[PDB]
Parts: sequence; structure tokens; C-alpha cells
Amino acid sequence: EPLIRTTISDDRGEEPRYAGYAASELCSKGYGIEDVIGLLWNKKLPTREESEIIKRIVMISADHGPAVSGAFGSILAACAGIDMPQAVSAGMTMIGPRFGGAVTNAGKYFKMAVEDYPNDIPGFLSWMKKNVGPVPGIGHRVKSVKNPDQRVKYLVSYIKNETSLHTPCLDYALEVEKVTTAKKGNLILNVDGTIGCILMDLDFPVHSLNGFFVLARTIGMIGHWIDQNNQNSRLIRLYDYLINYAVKPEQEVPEK
Amino acid sequence: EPLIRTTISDDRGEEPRYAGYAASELCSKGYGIEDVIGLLWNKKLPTREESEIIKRIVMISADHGPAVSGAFGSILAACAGIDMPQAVSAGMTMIGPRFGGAVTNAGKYFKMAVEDYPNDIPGFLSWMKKNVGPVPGIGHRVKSVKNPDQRVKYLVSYIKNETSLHTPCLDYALEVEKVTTAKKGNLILNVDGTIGCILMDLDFPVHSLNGFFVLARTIGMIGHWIDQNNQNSRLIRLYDYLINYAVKPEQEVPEK
Amino acid sequence: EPLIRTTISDDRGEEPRYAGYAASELCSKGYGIEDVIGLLWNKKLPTREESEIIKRIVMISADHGPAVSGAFGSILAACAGIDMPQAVSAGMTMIGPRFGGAVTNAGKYFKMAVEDYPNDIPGFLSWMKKNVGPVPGIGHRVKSVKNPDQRVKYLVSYIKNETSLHTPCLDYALEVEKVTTAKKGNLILNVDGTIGCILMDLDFPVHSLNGFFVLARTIGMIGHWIDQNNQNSRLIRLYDYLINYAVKPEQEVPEK
Amino acid sequence: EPLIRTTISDDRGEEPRYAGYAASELCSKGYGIEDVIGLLWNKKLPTREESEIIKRIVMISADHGPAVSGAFGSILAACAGIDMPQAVSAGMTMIGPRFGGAVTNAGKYFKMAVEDYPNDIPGFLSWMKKNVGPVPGIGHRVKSVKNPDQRVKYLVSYIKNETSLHTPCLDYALEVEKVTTAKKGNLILNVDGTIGCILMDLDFPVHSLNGFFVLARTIGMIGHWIDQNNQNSRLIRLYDYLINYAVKPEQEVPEK
Repeated sequence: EPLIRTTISDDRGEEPRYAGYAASELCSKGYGIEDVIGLLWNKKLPTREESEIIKRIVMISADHGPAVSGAFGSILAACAGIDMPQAVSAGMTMIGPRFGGAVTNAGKYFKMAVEDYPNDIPGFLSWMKKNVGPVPGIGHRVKSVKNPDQRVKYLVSYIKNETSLHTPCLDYALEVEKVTTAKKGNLILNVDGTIGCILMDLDFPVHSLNGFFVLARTIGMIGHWIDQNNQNSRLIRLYDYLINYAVKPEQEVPEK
Repeated sequence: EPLIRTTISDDRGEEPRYAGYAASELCSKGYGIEDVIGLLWNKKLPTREESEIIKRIVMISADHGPAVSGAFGSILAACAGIDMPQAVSAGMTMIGPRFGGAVTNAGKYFKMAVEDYPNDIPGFLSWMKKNVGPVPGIGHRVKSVKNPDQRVKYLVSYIKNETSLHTPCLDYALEVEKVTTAKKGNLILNVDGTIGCILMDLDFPVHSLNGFFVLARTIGMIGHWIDQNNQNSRLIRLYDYLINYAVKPEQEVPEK
Repeated sequence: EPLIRTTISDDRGEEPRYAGYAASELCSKGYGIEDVIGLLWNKKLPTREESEIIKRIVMISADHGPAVSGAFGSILAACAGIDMPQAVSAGMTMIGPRFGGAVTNAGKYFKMAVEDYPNDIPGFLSWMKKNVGPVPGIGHRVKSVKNPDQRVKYLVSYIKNETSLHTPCLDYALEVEKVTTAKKGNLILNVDGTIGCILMDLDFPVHSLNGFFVLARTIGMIGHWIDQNNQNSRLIRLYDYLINYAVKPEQEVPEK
Repeated sequence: EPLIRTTISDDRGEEPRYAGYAASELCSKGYGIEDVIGLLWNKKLPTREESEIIKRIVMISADHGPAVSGAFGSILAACAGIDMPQAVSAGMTMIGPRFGGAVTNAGKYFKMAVEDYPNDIPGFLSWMKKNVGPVPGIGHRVKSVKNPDQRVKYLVSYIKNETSLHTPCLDYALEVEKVTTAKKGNLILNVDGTIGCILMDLDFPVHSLNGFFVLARTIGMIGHWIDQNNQNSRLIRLYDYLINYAVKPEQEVPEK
């Protein structure tokens, strides 16, 4: 009775087979990292145009500076003298509802919009406000109509002008963006919404969606760990004035 | 007084700059994930031939089945119902001296061989036996002269026949392999030794070396998590006969 | 302006204050680890009976062998040569819906049972079957009416015969057990259900419930890491026959 | 044939046996968490004096505010919406050479001092300066002769006045402190040095020393996670002025 069942990778031969294809044969025939991602996560070789999109999603989301949770977690561990894989694992642990997770929720709700509200953006927005609250993939702290997110503008322009891919989730999100930005300038289609829609339009299943942010941000977290080690950075201690000690009154311990 | 100092990535503009280059501009000009890796880990755009090698190292090492520590850790967490980033972080935590770590040690000692024993393989082997023990990057449990590692054979053949790159560490390791395999057939140049030498020959610094295994194996760990979730796999419990309970004699608790 | 707000601990003096009490003063006056747990997790010094219960919950939950996810994760990392904190972090990552998490759900649903179905076990069981699935805290793979869980029998007997604590959630769960075990012998009140109910009955906040399993099992995971290191245990590799390779048929890679 | 060998815990009976003792029997006879720690980490029931020391080490070490790496890592994950076990695993990942790790080094080097430099503090200090660097367990950022660490003063006073335990490592460290504090007021025997020496003097195995900091700080990290969740704390973003962007000059991407 086997303990585990696996379907994606076979290491038993002279080299691993990813969804039935020999790793060196993928290399030899000119395939890339983006193609191995499609094979191991979706058991399907991407088409030429899908491959170009996967490559761009990873490149555009590789890093977003040291202030955000994943990179900061990796930096904190690097400065505490932790080895690279363990430091990057601490930063990766930050990926969830507030850091990267909106990719999945945006994919889910824009897919629902296409299926249940195809010719009804007001109905979709009304249902979202009532049942979810803010629309996942809409809104940014600083990026806006006046200050666009070039990561979004580039990905959208590339998929629309350099591919023939039909993108109904992304198309719907772009129509919603026109409405939400008319309400408030900061209500843009953000990079999580963009990637979430594109991945649904590339036929990736809902539970694979987070893989793209996890993998891409690992590139950046490894980079931040290397950077801190190159600088011989010292242990981080949060400055006292950055902490609000809203603690209980000091008390004497009562006798038992 | 800033809390942290960063040198690799600037998110303050319309899009991130990786070692001074705009992410969308790298995409537009036909660069890939392998190029973003070079920028974020080494602050240098790889040459055309270096880029082809980085791409192949990642593709060849993306996964090696579910039995090994990283993939198995990710599977265990997936079967316990843990979300993808946290499950992959558990598998990534396994990367160290026995799982992936030999890449760094092989790079270090073959670089030392080139510098200190250039025309003296017997001297290098004698020093290694006395001061280290088995040579890192030499030996495999099942792969041998009779059963070659096609991952090694492919990477070596590609860098030698499809690039003009000078590879002194790899060349030295290949010369050592001829000697060690003459001693015992299983003493091949393994994939860790191969990649470790190539990365030293691509001028990556010693402490960046582990990034390649960490990033590549994240592709596979994400895949294994998705696979277990697609199958709706049940909680793993190690079968009783697989555990040797070499426990102490059962004793009564003494009165205090 | 402050980055974080904290309410539980103040390190600024000659020693830390936990919910207002000096650590050495707690030691001096004969308080224990269980008292520090109550202070840091609930900002309240436990009463003597509450302290006795917290102590017992931790002792009973410290470990449950090497086959379960947390201990096994810690062992896998120990055998891969990973340092103790990082190895224990990998095992801790396994704590979730299938490993330990049922403590919180059992607490939540038995509290709901007391409030919404006080004299109606059939109504509670019907609602649970329809809206949740199997009742959290009910059932075990091997423990049963014939083979009782002495951890449960002890905790129940102690709280009923050695304390005056009012336990409505636990009382309800015990009444449910009388019904479910009459249906099938394995439908016992399990240790997660027992602890979850007791914690609810102790008025511990819903957010804190998982702390008890996390802390207690850390004792066992540290032990397993030490044990594997004392034995100089070798790298674990899952035996080939324990893996079902339900992989895709081998295919040639198509030309681009 | 078995995959793993275990010696500390047996779950196969009606309840787990820790180093041969039944968990409920330890509870019944008045033993505590500190006794379970001795059993699972050292396979020996502590004596009453050893038990009192273990209890105090854990209580004194439970937390040291939110500014330090472990607690801060747990807070960062809590504020990113990560579940408790995974958040605490991120904080635990910070435990290493700069955060908690000095306990082991101080134990190791003060044991060496007793064995190799018994009546020779200048010889020990000279060897340490030449071969190690700053003496592990000596020095503090803010605690000094003028501002003592009450955690140290309490533990030292308790073991000297309330036990008959022979403490040669601790005695040596205290003699070193008399010399180093005469050189500079901040060169005190710190809490890591104190605990490390005491653990060595208790004959705990070198492999186990880190267990005490890992376990104790898990109490605090769980507390910090609960605290942030009670407050419904927002996502942390490191303020721009706290980051020094020492980035490369912006450049155009060259054509391939």
C-alpha cells in the first residue's frame, strides 16, 4: 500500500520526466522555465503565446522592493544570520490574504462576473459591495489614474497587441476599472487583479493561481537575502519610538 | 536613521527597477526569467550564452520526484490541508547540507582545486580525503558510469558544444570524475557538483550559489502541492511497521 | 507614527513585564510556565484551578509519537541536517485543519451547541451533518469505547473531581459522546474535542485556542529533533514501493 | 526496513509514554511542564532542584518585547493575516546565531574555559579574542553594571541560594564578568551566557541547549500573534524614510 500518489514528475529514469517530457529534451528543443512551470503545475505544455505571457507575469512580479512583507521577512532573517533557504521560507510564509492572496480572489470574482453578470457591471458591483466588500484586484495605496502601474499597463498592452488570446476575465476587469476609477482615482485594476484575470484566461485552475506570486517573489527574496549578506548587514532591532507599548498597569505579583 | 539599506530593487517609480533596469523594458526587449535572476542576485545582466546556461540549470533542477526531502515536505503539508505558500515554505526549509547544499561545497572545493592544485589531481584528492572526507559533487546512490545522470551529461554537452564559455572548475571536476569512477563506478560527477562548478565558472559568488536550487525546486514543490490538492489527498500517517520504537522501559512515576 | 502597537509585554525595564507582572517576581512567588502562558495569551493571571488545568492540557498534549505530521516534519528536517529552530518551524507549519486545528472547531461548534441547541442533541447533529460535515472533536482512527483515550479520560476526571469549574461545552460534548458511541464504537470524544471544550469553558479567547497545541507539540518536536541528532540519523528517502507513480505516458517533446 | 528510529515517545498505548512514563500519571503525581521537557529532551525525569531551574529558565525567557526578531517576525505574519502556527513558524525561523544562538556558544566556550583554562581567565580571554571574537554570553546593548539585567541577577541568586547544584561553568562566567565589567560597564554576563552555563552545569546534552530558547520564545510569539489579532492590526509596510535605497543608476535596457 503506497504512502503517496504522484502524477506530475518521474525521477526513476536517466533524468526526470515532467508531465511525460524529458527535462533535457525540453532544453534541447528551446523551451524555457515558463514551459516547465506549465508542465509541473498544469500538466500541459503552454502554447507559444501562453508561454510569452507566463514569462512576463514572472518577470513583472519578481520583486517590489524591501518594504513589503515577503522581502522584509527574508531581510529580517538575513540580518539575524539565517541561511538563505530558511530566510526565504520565512518571507514566503507571509504570502496570504494581505500579501499576494488577492490574485486568487480577483480571479475567482472576475470569473463569476463573466459567468453571472456578463452584460451587467452595476449588478456585479452591487453584489460585490453586499457580499464581499471592496472588489479584489481593484484599488491601490499610491497607484492611480494619475500615477499608473506600468506593470499593469505593460501586461495588458502585451496580451492585447502581441497575442491573439481571448481574455474575458481581464476584459471584464478593464470595463469595471473604467467605472471604479470614475468613482475614485485610486480604484485602478491593480497588479493582483490583472494577473488573477490573465491566469483564469490562460485556463489555470483556481488553486494553482497562487503559484505565480510564490515562485516570482522567491526570485526577489533570494536577491534580498544575497544583498543583505553582501553588505554584512547587522541584526535588525525595531527602534523604540516605532513601538506603541499600550501595556497593562505594572502590578505586584499576589501571594498564592 | 534608516532601518534597512537595499541595493537591488527600486519600487518607488511607475514599476520596479531591477539593478537599474525597468521590469517592462526587460520584457519588451525579449529578456527572460533567467535574466531577472542574474539582475536580482548578481546585479548584472547575463550575456546571451550565460542566460542560456542559467535557463537550463533551472529547467534541469525544477524537480526530482516526490521521495526527496523538499518535495516530500511540501506533500506532507499539502496532505495536512496547509495552504500552498506555507506548504512550500516547509519543503524549502529542508534545503541544507544533505538536500541541495553540496552545490555550494562542490563550487568551493573545485574552485580551490583550480587555484591550489592546477596540475595536481592526486594532491587535491589526498588533501580532500584528509581534510573534508568524500569530495562534494562526487558520488550518487544509483547513478553511475553504467547508469548515467542525463541531467549532468546534457548540461556538460550544452556548455561545451553550444557556448564559448571557459569553464575551469567544471573542466577540473570532469578530470577528477575520470579518476574517481576508475576507483568505483558510482563516483560520478553528480548534478550538485556539475551545477556548483558551472555557477563558479559563470562568476556567481559562493553565497549566491544556493539560490539556483532554492528557486528551481520551488517550481517542483508548488507542482507537488497542486497535484496533492487536485487528487484531494488524505492526511499522511507513517505506517506503524515503518517506525522502530526503540523506546525506554515503561516505568511507574515515582512519588514526589 | 509607531509601526506596531503591543499590549502584552514590556521589555524596557530591568526585566520583562508580562501583562504587567515582573517575570522574576512570578518565579519568586512560586508561579509556573502555565501562569506565564495565561498572562501572555489572555492578559490574566490564572486562578489556581485554571493554572492546574492549563498545566495538564500542555503535559497531555506534548507529543503523540513520530508518525504524526508535526513530529514527522521535524524528523525529516533533522535527518536532512537542518538546525533545531528551522526543523521545528517546518513541523509547526503542519498545524492546521487536519493536524491540531479541530481543537478550535470543536470549541466553536460545542459553544454553538450550548447556545443554540441546549436540550437538542438531534438538532445539533442534524445541523452539523448538513452545514459542516463530521462533528469536530468526535471520532478516532483507533481509540474507541473498547480502547479508550486515557488522555481524555484523565482530563475529564480531573476537571470534574478536582476542580469546581463549570464546564457547559465539555458537558454537552460528553452527552453527544453517549449518543455517537451508541451508533459506532469509534465515535468517541477525542482529545481535540476535550481540550477545545475545556478551553471554551475556561473563557479563553477564540483566537488563543490553537496556542495550546502549537506550544505543547513544540516540546515534542524539539525532543524529536534532539533524538534524531543524538542517533546521527541518516537522510530520509521515501522507499520506491511507498510511492504510486501515476504519471503521464512518456512522450517526445514537439518542435516549437 | 523501518524508515525512522525513535527513542523518546511511544503513542501506541492508551496514552503516550514520554521516556517510559505515562503522561496522565505524571499529571496525577504532581509533575509539571518542566518535567515533560526533561523527559522528552534528555530522557530523564529531573530532580526537584533541576525541575525548579528548568521552570525558571522557561518563565524568564518567555518573551522580551515586540522589537526582537522572533516576536517581530510573528507580528509581521499576524499583520499579513497568516494563521497562528505558520506565523509563529516564521518567527521561530529567526532563531540562530544573532537571536538566541549565543546560549549554545556560551555553554560550549565556558565549558572549554573550565576544562582548559581553570585558573587562567587571561588565557581564556586571549584565546577567545584570537579564535572566536567577542565572548558569547558577555555584553549587552543597554544592560550594564549601572542597569543590571534582573533576569540574570534572579537566576544566579536562585541557583546559588535555593539549590545545592554545583555550577562550575556559571561560576567561571561570573569570574569573567568581574574582569570584563571592570574594563567596560556594558560587558556583563548576559541572559544567554547565564542560561547556557546553567544548562551545561545541569548536564543537558549540547544538542538540547537551543530547545530552551525555542520553547520559551514560542510562548511569547503565540502571545504576540493573539495580541495583533485581538487588535485587528493592519498590514505592516516599512515607512519609506526607514529604507535607504542605495540602488544602481537608472539605465535603458540594451538590445539583445
